[PDB]
Amino acid sequence: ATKIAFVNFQTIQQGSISKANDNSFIKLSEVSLDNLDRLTSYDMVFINGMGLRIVEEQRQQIQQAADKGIPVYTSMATNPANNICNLDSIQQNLIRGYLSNGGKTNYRNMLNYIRKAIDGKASAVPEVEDPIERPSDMLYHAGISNPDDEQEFLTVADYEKFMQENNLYKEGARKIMITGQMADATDLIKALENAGYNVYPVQSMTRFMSFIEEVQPDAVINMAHGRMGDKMVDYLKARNILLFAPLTINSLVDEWENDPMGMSGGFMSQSIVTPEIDGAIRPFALFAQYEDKEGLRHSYAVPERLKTFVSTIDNYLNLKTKPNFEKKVAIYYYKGPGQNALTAAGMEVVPSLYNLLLRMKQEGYNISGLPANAQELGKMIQAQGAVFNAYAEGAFNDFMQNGHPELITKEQYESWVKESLRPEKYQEVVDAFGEFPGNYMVTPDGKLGIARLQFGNVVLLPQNAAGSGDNSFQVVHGTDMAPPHTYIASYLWMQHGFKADALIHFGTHGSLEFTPRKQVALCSNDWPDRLVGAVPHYYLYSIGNVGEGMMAKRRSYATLQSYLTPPFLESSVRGIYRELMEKIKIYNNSQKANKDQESLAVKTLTVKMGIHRDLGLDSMANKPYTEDEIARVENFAEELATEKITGQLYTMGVPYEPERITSSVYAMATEPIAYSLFALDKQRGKATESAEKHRSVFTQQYLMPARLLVERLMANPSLATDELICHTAGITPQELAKARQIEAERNYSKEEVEFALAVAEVERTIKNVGNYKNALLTSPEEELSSLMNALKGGYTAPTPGGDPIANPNTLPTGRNMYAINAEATPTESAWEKGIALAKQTIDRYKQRHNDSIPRKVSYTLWSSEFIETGGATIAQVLYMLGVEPVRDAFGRVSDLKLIPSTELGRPRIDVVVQTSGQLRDLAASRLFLINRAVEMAAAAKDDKYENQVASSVIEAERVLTEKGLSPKDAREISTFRVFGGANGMYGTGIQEMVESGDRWENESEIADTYLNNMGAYYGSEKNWEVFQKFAFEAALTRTDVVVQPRQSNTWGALSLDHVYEFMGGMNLAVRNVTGKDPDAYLSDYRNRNHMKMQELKEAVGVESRTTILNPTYIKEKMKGGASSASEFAEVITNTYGWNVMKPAAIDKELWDNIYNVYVKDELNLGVKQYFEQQNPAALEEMTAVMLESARKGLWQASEEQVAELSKLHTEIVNTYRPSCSGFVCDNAKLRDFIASKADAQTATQYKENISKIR
Ligand code: HEM
Ligand code: NA
Ligand code: NA
Repeated sequence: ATKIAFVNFQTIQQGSISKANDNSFIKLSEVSLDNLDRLTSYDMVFINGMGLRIVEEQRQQIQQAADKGIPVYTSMATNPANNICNLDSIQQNLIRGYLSNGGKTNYRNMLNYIRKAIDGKASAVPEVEDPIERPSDMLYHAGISNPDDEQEFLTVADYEKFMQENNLYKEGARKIMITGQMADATDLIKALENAGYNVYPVQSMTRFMSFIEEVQPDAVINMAHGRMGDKMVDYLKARNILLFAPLTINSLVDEWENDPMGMSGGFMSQSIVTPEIDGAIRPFALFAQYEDKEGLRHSYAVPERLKTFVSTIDNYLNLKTKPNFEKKVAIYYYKGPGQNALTAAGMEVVPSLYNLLLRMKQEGYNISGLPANAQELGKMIQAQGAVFNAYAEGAFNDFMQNGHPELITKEQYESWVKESLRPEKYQEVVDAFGEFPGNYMVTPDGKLGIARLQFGNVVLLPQNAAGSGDNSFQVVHGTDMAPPHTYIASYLWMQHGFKADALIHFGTHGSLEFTPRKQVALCSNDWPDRLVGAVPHYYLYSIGNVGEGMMAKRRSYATLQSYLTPPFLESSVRGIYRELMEKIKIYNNSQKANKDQESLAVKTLTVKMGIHRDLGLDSMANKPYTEDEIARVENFAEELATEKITGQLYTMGVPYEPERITSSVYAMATEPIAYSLFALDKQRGKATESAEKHRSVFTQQYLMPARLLVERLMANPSLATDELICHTAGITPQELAKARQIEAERNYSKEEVEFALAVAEVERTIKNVGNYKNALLTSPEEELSSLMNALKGGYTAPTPGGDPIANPNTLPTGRNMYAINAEATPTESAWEKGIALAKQTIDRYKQRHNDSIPRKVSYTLWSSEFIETGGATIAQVLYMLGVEPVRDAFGRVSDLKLIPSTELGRPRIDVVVQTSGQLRDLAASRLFLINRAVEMAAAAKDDKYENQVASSVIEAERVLTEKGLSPKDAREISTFRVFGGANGMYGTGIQEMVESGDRWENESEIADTYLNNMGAYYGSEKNWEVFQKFAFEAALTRTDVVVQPRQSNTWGALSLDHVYEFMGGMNLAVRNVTGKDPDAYLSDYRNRNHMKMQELKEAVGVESRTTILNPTYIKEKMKGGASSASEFAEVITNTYGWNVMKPAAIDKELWDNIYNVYVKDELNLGVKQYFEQQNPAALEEMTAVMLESARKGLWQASEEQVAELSKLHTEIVNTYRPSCSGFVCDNAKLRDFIASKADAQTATQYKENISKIR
């Protein structure tokens, strides 16, 4: 008897081989990847190398069987290190021939050949035959009489003659081409022909462009495995057609619907990530598997998914033929509660909406009733398009009688639900909110109201709340959140009542793509899939937020359209700190032995301006600063003078001012030139030590000279010649030639590679200075033209992501963004930068703690910084432990190696990681490497230095045993190190609790909530999303440092609300567990040629002195509208949040400065009149936040300051009516505090105004 073993084989192919077997002396068996030690009892071994993932030990077991004398063959290995074979050349060709071609005839001949040739014991076996060869490029179709038989054709003419004989050809019909081999598409082909199309099935792996050009189809459907190429992208742009890409699941239907992930690892990259670079859309799950009577798997298309897919194809193709005068479009925007303004990331929303409607009217769309100008449009939206909170009963009862909403009856709602949703999922809505219509905006008759504003065939709707205002801040484990009736009825009315032809989301970003449950490859139980339906979907997104835009593409099936960012300018604060710089200049040039009188002069001004608080220095009477302390002051002041700030917000269809065009190009080009020249001088061995220690010297030698060069090239772009490049860099012409040659090979010693990269940065920047100015002027026009083309069924070209300063390749805008492949991270470049940043973290800690190293470091991982840096934050985590990645021949990281203790030169340091929901979708396999590396380092024995990773495991186990856990459980849980949100939610849920000031008393209540909401475990696939009590707490012991990444030039620590939600929350939780406040650092990725670590309190001082206390910044913002005024209230709210999380980072003098500017008008700018005419609701929020800090004790304000704030607050409310946000209309204790500080007559009038809305 002959025994043959199969390893890591696919279920479908393995079953086919076993069926084709007919000899009674051939036995087939399967061996798992953990049973490789049984291979010595077999006569032949087959190994599937397609996507195999093994370790060195597993590889060694296979290698030993080959040297024993066991025949081994590996099929289609992707990693060359796994290619193991010990057969003759003739035998390899024969086995490959049978296997590659396939078919049941080839399979059975293969089994007989093994027993005859390889085994040797001929005995009883029939005659074998040569493998049968199949065409590699052809068109195929199923047999008309016998569908089991398949027809093959070699030319397009042969196929077209076949169709006419069988009456499959329709005159004048549209053509669709199908490519790919991942699944059986017999049902898809037949369903499309019943719809009235001509279908051309093509199976050609290499030369598919020859077939496409002869047919000239109207659409292409690809079952993608990999990327098609750049030749395909050029054809699509020239022909202006679409490309689709459905998905395939290799399991049963029931198994797929119970999996919380869907896809991961290499298979996700081949199916989703890589096709996006070509510009594919609609990653719709269509194919699955089923078992037959005998027990064999087969591939088919799910009948319910097939109906929705064919309907989607019709809708996209009908956009091209339907006249513009009959199309219907729906647009969604995001608005604040009450009387707050419309918001989007760096955009003026209301003027942008008006410009879009004017463009559509010219194109021929049916738009009527449009107001005169954008000011009139804003008033109509407030009157007929507002949203309200749950507690403002008096507010939305008045809207029902003055806003004329859309009324939905019970019969309409139930017919829509029975057609779109599943009975079990709709039952969850009833359990949480009750029967239709609910309680929010309900007429006495029993109907539901929808707020909308319609102009002919175009309707505008606001987006409601996706959750419930239960005011329960702790998440319950095991239950998902369902949207309320109002949220559901809005999207179902669009599909069935309004019958829209297209759907648009206006700005960054909504909340539809963050609803439960599955990550990718959604099913019929997922809300984002059901609420969109079969309607074409378009989404306007900003280029500075690439990380979060991937959720919209992969979960809501959206096509992204990119728009610009606000312009940049200089801070212009150099004149304020000019006197301080002169004192430092004299001190540096003093050659006297005793430089104390000069040192005391510098100290006097530093204390007067309050700078000593930002740098953590002393304010002693007669103690002069040392040499090192003065150097720190000089660098802090020079950083303020060279800071870049954003100006007026961006309006669609309007370019920048001529002055702002000039300054934006200055920001995009000065820095790359200056730092590239600095690197070249350092390598050649020049006197660069002085400039590297002082930033004032660097400005005079590398920054100012580079600014003049940019000025010349802007006026005369024709001077960008090879003579200017060689002379600017100080290199001879022949050296420039070899520099371009190294770039060509990679698209040599380590020194040469570094030299080549610096030269390429200088050359690339100089030759594109003229293009930068032209791209900014023409971008606003291309954004409107690209959107009009999309609404006619055209093609949108792909693009990468990132703000123009970080990545100049993102211009012009109006394109579709994509991401990177996560299986190759951390990259070679990212590994070098991560090592350098990890050494700065240790050095900075030792300076402040007397040469001591930390015991544990904590990290936060975000999606946007992962894509743009290539995984630089993961490199820092691995280097702390002392583990390095291992790469294969194709640059993919799948294994780890331990760094020897002597080479490390220091003790190992333990880590703990928290993640966001967006990151877990992009790179889930990288999280498995991090937790595997922790267990590798904790088992490392015989180290020259101390192993602090092993000490943390012992301490964590002791805590768990004290809490009352089993000895077996305590040992297992003591190694959990990766955590995230509970129930798979995308955030922490802590902003709602912090900003509800009257519902908590101590900070220990907030800490308990944070530990509950972020205590889920995501460190392995087997225990994915498992909650264990006390697991998060035991992992935070002995923590010393908290690290937060930062990569964008558009937001800072005080301007983004997520920063204090994650970084602040971790800081608060550690303080309550260890009893000691840790250090907080920032990883600065903004300058790609110069990365550094910065202290949190120093970064706050820089931002406040340049944005909210800077007269230049304020006057730029006072030229905008309602959206610009809303940013002032957002910064004040984040300052309140930071004071709760980390009290030591916010000084009392910071609150006083804000008071002098916005309550007293110290700078004489007239800020109060600006708010009264643009957005009175933003001024109410600012005064209420400041009064809440005084009540809680966070700010030690005086009686005069409190009286003035209370007087201003009640005056705005009585004149312009309450806005009713959380602070103004839902804080009972704050209401009483304000009333007692004002006049008795004013108090009564103030109280009655609030009661009219509640
Ligand atoms: C009948 C033909 C093929 C089938 C059924 C197939 C199927 C698969 C599957 C199932 C995986 C993932 C394995 C796993 O996740 O365990 C994979 C990975 C992969 N395949 Fe294919 N494939 C085929 C042909 C090809 C070809 C011709 C190429 C040429 C380059 C290719 C390139 C890749 C790559 C790059 C990966 C990623 C592996 C990794 O990242 O570790 N495949 N393939
Ligand atoms: Na957000
Ligand atoms: Na907030």
